Amino acid sequence: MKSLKGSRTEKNILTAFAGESQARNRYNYFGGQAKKDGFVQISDIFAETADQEREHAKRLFKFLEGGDLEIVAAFPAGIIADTHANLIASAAGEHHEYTEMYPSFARIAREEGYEEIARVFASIAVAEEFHEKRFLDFARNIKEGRVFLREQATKWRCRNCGYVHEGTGAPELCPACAHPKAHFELLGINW
Amino acid sequence: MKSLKGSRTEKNILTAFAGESQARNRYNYFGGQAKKDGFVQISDIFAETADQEREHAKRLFKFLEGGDLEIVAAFPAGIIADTHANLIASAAGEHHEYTEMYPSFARIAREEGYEEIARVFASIAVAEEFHEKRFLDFARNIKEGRVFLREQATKWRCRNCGYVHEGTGAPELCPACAHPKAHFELLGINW
Ligand SMILES: [Fe+3]
Ligand SMILES: [Fe+3]
Ligand SMILES: [Fe+3]
Ligand SMILES: [Fe+3]
Ligand SMILES: [Zn+2]
Ligand SMILES: [Zn+2]
Repeated sequence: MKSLKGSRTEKNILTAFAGESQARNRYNYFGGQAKKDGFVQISDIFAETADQEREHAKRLFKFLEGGDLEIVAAFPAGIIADTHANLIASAAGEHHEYTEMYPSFARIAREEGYEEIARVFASIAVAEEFHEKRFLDFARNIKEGRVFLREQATKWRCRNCGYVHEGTGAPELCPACAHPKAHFELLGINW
Repeated sequence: MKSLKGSRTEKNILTAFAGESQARNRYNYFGGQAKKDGFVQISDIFAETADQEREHAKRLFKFLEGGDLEIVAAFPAGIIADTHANLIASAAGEHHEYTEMYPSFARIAREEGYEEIARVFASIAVAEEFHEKRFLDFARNIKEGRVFLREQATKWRCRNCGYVHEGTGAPELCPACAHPKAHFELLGINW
């Protein structure tokens, strides 16, 4: 470290901040479309990813010490589509970020004496890979019609009321809260 | 209207989207700092303004029909300070936006045959003026020490539990929910 002011890293941070800020918005918009599309678990993961982008941007933004600063950079100009498409566009952009943008940025940060920032750019990359992974599995189940249907009987959980259900597919309506299949997910345990 | 692709308006929308996306983040960060600073009513108004920026950005973003698109533009590189400073930086940026950026953008939109977009840029400007107004009155009370103290006895409301209190100043603790003065605001009626 030292001072960012005038460095290339300084513009890289702002550019990342600008792209991650926009990603938060798009993921929130993508989450609202997934809810409309009937994918509540996917809606909440967009919303979760949005929130996690907010936190990536926050860490970066706190690096800056400065005033206004001009950046040249390209950004998706649109667009909000169907959920599958939203998930793939999201995946693609996460992809460029972790395979391209952040590795470079990291490099230069490193290569300007900003190794902490360097670490942070690499660390966010990790998150972005998982984000990608996640978006892709979900796109694939949507593609393979396996969101609400699996080939062996398994357990599904109602996200709305916690009702658990044994079967190959989620129910068309929660016996407990009477919410529709959209609220069902594969029951998972991570503790 | 017609098609945005290649227009100057197209880059203006993305640039606005990019600046408004960043504003959402900064206002959310500014809201978290106001909560820490002991200004809960001001925290929630940052959060409210953040949310309203999300909605300005959403309307704009929905205009785009496109792919990647390069923009040159300047953005605050930082910073998160004390609440007063956050409120003034916010005011300044809202100021530039409604007096400068959006009037121009509107003009060109107009002047490219995009009059609906034109209307939207002018309409957002209105919101941004109120946003400014709001931030400025709050900065002024913080400046004049009148956040939690007024010169005549008046009524204060606990934002946490609704408890209402008659006095020149808010109480140091809510008699009802036992939360601190930070949660108090001037009682208001807008219905
Ligand atoms: Fe990500
Ligand atoms: Fe249920
Ligand atoms: Fe505003
Ligand atoms: Fe109270
Ligand atoms: Zn991110
Ligand atoms: Zn706005």
